[PDB]
Amino acid sequence: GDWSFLGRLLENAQEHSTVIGKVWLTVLFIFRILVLGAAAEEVWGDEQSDFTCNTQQPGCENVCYDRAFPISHVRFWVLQIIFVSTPTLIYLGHVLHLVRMEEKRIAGALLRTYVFNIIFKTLFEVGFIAGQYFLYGFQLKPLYRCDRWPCPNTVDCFISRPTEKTIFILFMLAVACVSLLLNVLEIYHLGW
Amino acid sequence: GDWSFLGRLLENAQEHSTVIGKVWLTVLFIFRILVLGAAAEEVWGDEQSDFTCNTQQPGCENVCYDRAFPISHVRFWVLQIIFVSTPTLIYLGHVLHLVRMEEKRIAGALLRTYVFNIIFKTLFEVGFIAGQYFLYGFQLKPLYRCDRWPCPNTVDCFISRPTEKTIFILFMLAVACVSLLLNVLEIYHLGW
Amino acid sequence: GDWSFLGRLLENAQEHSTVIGKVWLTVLFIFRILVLGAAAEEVWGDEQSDFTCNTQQPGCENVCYDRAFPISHVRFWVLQIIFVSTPTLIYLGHVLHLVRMEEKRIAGALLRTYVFNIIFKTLFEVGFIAGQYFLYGFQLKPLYRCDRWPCPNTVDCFISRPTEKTIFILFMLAVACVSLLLNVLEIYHLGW
Amino acid sequence: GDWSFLGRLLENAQEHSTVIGKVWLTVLFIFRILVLGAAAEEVWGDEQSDFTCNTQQPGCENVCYDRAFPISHVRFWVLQIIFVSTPTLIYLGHVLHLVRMEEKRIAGALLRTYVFNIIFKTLFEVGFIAGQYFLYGFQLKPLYRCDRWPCPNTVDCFISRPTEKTIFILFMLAVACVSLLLNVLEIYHLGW
Amino acid sequence: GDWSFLGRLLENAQEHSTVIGKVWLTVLFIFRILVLGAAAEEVWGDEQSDFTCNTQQPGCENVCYDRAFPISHVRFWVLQIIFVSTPTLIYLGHVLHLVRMEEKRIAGALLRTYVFNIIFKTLFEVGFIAGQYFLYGFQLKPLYRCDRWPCPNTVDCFISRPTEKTIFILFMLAVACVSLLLNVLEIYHLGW
Amino acid sequence: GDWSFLGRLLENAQEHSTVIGKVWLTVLFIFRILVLGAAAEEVWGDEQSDFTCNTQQPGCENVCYDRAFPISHVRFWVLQIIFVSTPTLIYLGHVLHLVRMEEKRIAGALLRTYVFNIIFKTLFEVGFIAGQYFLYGFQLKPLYRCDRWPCPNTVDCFISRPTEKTIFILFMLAVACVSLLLNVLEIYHLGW
Repeated sequence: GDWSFLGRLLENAQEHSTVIGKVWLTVLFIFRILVLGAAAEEVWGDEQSDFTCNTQQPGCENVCYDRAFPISHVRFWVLQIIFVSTPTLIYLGHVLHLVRMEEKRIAGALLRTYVFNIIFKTLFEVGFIAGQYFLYGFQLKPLYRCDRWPCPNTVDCFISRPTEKTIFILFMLAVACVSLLLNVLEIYHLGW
Repeated sequence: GDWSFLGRLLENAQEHSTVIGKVWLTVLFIFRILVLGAAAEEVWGDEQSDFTCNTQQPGCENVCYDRAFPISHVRFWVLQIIFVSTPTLIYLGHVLHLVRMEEKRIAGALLRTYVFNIIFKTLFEVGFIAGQYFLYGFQLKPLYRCDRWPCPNTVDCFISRPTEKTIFILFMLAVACVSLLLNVLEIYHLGW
Repeated sequence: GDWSFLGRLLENAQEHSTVIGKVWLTVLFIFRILVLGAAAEEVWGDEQSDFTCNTQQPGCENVCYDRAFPISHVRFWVLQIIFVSTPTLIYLGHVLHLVRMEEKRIAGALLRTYVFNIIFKTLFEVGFIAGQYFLYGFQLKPLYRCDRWPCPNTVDCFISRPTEKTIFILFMLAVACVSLLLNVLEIYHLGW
Repeated sequence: GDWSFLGRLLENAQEHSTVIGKVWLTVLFIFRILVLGAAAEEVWGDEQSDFTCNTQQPGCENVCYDRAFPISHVRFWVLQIIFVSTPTLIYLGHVLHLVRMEEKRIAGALLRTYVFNIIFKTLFEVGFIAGQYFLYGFQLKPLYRCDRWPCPNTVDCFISRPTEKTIFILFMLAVACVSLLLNVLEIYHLGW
Repeated sequence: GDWSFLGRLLENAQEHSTVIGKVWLTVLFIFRILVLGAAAEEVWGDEQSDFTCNTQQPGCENVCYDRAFPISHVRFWVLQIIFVSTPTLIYLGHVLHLVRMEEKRIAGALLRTYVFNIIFKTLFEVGFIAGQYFLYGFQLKPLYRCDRWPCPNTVDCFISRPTEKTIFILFMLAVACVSLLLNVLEIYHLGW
Repeated sequence: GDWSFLGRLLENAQEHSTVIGKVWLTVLFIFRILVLGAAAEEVWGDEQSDFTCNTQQPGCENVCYDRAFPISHVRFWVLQIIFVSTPTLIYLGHVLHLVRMEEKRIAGALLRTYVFNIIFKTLFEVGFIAGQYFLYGFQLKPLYRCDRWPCPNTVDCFISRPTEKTIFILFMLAVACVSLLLNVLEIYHLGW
């Protein structure tokens, strides 16, 4: 996917943000967007094509893949990025609104807005972490037993590249925990 | 697809627009164009290839896929984006026309033009929502029973990635409702 | 395909053109080039691969696809865009020629050149419309009966995505009619 | 392929060139490079994959495709573009050499260099035309009879998309003839 | 993958860095990023598709490929690049922090930060080298014998393009050793 | 692959280089990088997929392709480009080092550095030529007889697009000879 438009706005936010905010944006670009574009999209490229089920039943592989992977991980992480970035866009918009107001004519209202930004980022991060955990856990096993109609009885289905996907799942989990740490540290730094 | 040309014009409109207009444009880029380019096009990439029908009849899969999906959702959303953006282009063109006139030599005629922009955006949005609803509803079921010639009697056909497509259908529906809310809020803000 | 080079020249023409010329260029970019790059190329991506004929004869599918689609629609529209844009390039070149002449040292010769531009645009548009109509009409039916050697007797061949292709055929036809209307309106505006 | 680097140099040549030279460069970009990138590469995309021969012999399709198409047309046209553009690069380099000389410190030596540019362009154009003609003529027939080892006796092989390829072959031939006409006209204009 | 964002930051670091730092960045771009984008990604493109195992057992190829290649080499090198580049980002951020401080109002704290940068680069490099070595060694043999369930007894599996992958493995190993040498030389140059 | 980063540095070298150096860089971009990106990568795109061997033995095609093509030609040429360009990067770095030194505060040390650049370019060119020659010669024959285990006895394997690959092999050989000639001419020009 093409992230150029998002990147320009985020950089604008970087100018009007704290040092730890700059660190968070750098982590976002280098360790989430770049890793997706360069590494992870390829890992999940053949998710359905190489998914194989031991049966002669038409349509069992499709329904079993759908049940095994209701949403693909990469799409989940795309949404995650977009939602953790949106609050920064809100804050940047408020900043530019006040700057344009001054033209017409961090403290105060902007400070409350920055705090709300931090809070929403933290909450969306925790939410996507918990969601991923409940959907899959943090380990994709090679065997998926499926009993979804039209499949007769239970069929064995085999996931492609399970170990590599587990590695990247844990990598992205770690990145999200790091970003949570950065947000908490930013709250501490501003408050005290 | 490449949206660079559309993006430059929309940003130009953003400079000569209200704060809520800037919010609407941001939603358009981040939550429609970026989601399509990064997430949804991949979901619908294997729509026909992985579409499977339980038959030995040549040409049944093609006709059944065509009847099940007269237009693909992603193409529908492309059209939707283009049409909800066109009124902004009209307003921006009127603005630049008046600015070039001044060079030669929001209120008044520009205000009526802005209102017409809002109205057309709202109407096109509602229209595409209702169209999607009547074509598919908001849930793609895995099984599609097809009785279209050359298919003999009724055949079972299985859609690929139905759950993920349902998720994104509802995501885009929500985004469109949000944009409707923004347009209504803009009318309220300007009027009162 | 990459249209960046064409786009820069057309924008240059936009600066030295009438308001309706700017509208025509906007329609060209948004409703022809962008629709092709984002929507239509995908629709026609699997034209030959998913084309299926009910036979065991080697080479029948190739010859039957070739007879059914002598040129693909997308290529036709590419040519159409290029040819309707060329007159604008002629006019822009004449403009820059006269401007460079002035440096060395709309009315008059430039006006006749602009009229010729309009006329050639209209004629090429009508020509491509009539050509598309005689090749295919405006409806692609799912069944194509083919009797071309090596095919034995007549064979049934099934087109992929016929409904979506019909939808886009009619969309592009409508866009071309709109552009004809714009050209006629421009002639009226300049003349009177 | 990516032609950005070539394009910048050619535009530089356009600044230091005659009006007819600007026309020739415009034709080169719009009617050769753009047509290849947007239309023709897709037509020849499935040249070997959809090439089919009526046999059960391993390796007959490969050798027969190789004999039928020693070089692909698109590659021929790439080479053609590069070679007809190289003389312009020579002339531009001579121009910049003399300009840098002046900094240190069309007529004369530059005029002879421009004439040599025109001559080499014309000769390379004629050469590529004649080469294409002797390789294929200007019509690709659907049936290719092949008797190359390992093929047993003569086998029937069927080319993919023959009519569309013939159409584009003739289109590019016409463009090259137009460019020859432009070069001859430029010689006439400069001489008299 | 798209490395544009990383590249801009690294170039910024290049301005505020030693000559040997500039050499290291040049090696990073030319001999790691460019080689991946232009050469290696293609070599590993068909890693799983062309992976073949001599069996009729469903799912044996998937599990055997996963065990043979827990992570793909290209992804390993992507991570390696990102991690060896991160310390440079830290140092550049500290530099810009101090420059913005001066605006508000190599030696000292910046020198210690530069040393820490060098140390982390060296350690991450050694770590990725040792990791690659323990995973695969420096030679990919064509035959991989696999006894992972569901595979019955031990099955023979054949890797695609083993010699070319060995060549590139050794190329990247050499590049990493060169970069280690550069870091050690930089420590020597700064210290003495 | 993406060569933008390499291109910017090489152009920088072009500013601080001789006329023949500018010719060499132009040849590098137009007749090596552009030909690869636009023509050759497509020719070698289906190298392994269309490689066919006359056998029923699992894994024979993989090992036979690996032995026939230890490295692919395109990758060889990528490496060749990178290595013949590296000396120019060295010289440019030395130039910028001295210019930054002057800021702090072709002849002499820069002249020796330029000569070393020329020498390394010539040696790397000769080395890659001889390497290609010993690996393949300058002709790829269609038939490759292979006796590598697991293949039973000797098997016949058929290369895809052998004639076109021979054509491009000879084209690139000619380009490299031309570049050698340019380097020798540059040595002569500087010396005398």
